[PDB]
Amino acid sequence: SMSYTWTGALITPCAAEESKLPINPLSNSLLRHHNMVYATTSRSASLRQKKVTFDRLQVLDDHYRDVLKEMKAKASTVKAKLLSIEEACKLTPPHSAKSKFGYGAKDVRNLSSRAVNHIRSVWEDLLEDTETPIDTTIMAKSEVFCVQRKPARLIVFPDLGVRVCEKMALYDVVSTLPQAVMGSSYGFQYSPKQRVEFLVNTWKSKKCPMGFSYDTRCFDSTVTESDIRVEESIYQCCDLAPEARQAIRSLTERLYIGGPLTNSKGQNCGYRRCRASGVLTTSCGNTLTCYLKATAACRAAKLQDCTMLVNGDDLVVICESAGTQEDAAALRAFTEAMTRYSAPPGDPPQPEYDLELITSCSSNVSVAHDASGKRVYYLTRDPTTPLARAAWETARHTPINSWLGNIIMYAPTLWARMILMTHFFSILLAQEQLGKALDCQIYGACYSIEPLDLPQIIERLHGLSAFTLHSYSPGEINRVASCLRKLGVPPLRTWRHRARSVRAKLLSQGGRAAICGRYLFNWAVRTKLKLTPIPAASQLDLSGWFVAGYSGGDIYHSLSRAR
Repeated sequence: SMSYTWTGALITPCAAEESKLPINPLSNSLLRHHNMVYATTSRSASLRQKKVTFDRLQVLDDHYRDVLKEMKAKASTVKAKLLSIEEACKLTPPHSAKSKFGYGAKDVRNLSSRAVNHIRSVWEDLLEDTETPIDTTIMAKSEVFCVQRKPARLIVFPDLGVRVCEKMALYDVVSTLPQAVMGSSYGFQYSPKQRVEFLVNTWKSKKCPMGFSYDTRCFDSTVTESDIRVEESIYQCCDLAPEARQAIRSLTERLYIGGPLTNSKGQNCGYRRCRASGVLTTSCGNTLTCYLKATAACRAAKLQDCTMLVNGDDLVVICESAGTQEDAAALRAFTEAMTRYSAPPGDPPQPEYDLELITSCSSNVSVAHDASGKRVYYLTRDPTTPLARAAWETARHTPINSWLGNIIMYAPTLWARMILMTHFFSILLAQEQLGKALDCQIYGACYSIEPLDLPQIIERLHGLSAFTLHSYSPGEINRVASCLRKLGVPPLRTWRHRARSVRAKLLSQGGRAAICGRYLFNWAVRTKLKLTPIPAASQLDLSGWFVAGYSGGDIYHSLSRAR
């Protein structure tokens, strides 16, 4: 069936859309080539629509059925809880899209009578009606990139009341089931230092390793109605409350497998028969689907001793080499199997024999040295998109601060330390906002984080070595320096000067600012301050941070205030 059908009504914006980086002194201090930075808008939606619309022709085989049964046997160990309306309301981000039924996210969080009554009505309707398709809105996503243009991605999501119901039925399932089923291959269970450790140990565990990333083209569009029912069959192996079982059954047929698309103006836009990006099961469902197809495809291809790492549609496989020619042929066979399963490739995969040459979640393992000169592995990435987005976030207030998520996840990197920490600490210190909580996203869930708490967060996620790395690889330094020239970002020497300046000011303030000056900017001086474990680090409650993925799932993981 066709992934989408369209009526001809346009994908419309709900307000004016900005596509150009503003010319602003603060952003210009970071990046001078403002014309290279753009944001996608609804104006390119038609180009995306063409790319994502195609027929799927899936063929399943014994390897696929075998792997599915293995996955279901592990899912059969799970007991999932139904969340109460209160619990589910507390997981709603404060800025989540309002309902068309007369209330918004703040009303949901406050347990307002109108919100709760409506949510209860939507729940009862899921229990009673197993068929009526649930409406969804389709919008063009606004994302920032550097030129060399990408057309906007399309997001599809149901009303706020439905989203709260999805949490009640499935939040515990999508939080617990993926690890139970996929074990160590489930990527979202790892903090950054744990992900590096898994990749390095997996690589070194092979006698003669070979690895590869597999890029599926337009993954969400490749997901079939069969795939979404197979995913449901895995969820149904959990012990579930009867109302949760019915809600899952109803949501599967009424929302997850497909449904009508309405634009921002209320016009009937088309019909979807593939994965919606903006529902609670997207991350878990995609991960399970990718894992199932790939695990089966590895068997078809006769790849030996595979170990996969999967996060949504992002897949990396590390196996035992059978020799160069044998590996090349096996990878072609793997791709052929994936294609039969409706997961055709974007870039054809290539075998790699160096761990550093593999890219997963757009990141690669690199090496630096700590204060003692000992090797430390850490994950880095090309900093182009992070810097372009940081520039946009400097000129405009945005709902998610990618820069803060990037400092958290990429803290050990040369570019996050020299450029992102320096730039934002400088501006926030001047504005007396070092302690103002900002929203950021980690594995798709939203968190409200005060930049002054960064040192202890970094220590937990990466280790104290994140504050001492030096002697970065020549390859990594070259990629950063090349990026800076391309984007017109000032050279590293300028960043060192700015860092010494903000470091002095932070130290002068005492308190949490001084801990930031000491730990975050020790790299900027020769006269190192002593770094010890931060007392606050051991008390940090990071429960919930690296448990599961929730991208598109409308999840907020910070604490709800008492009423």
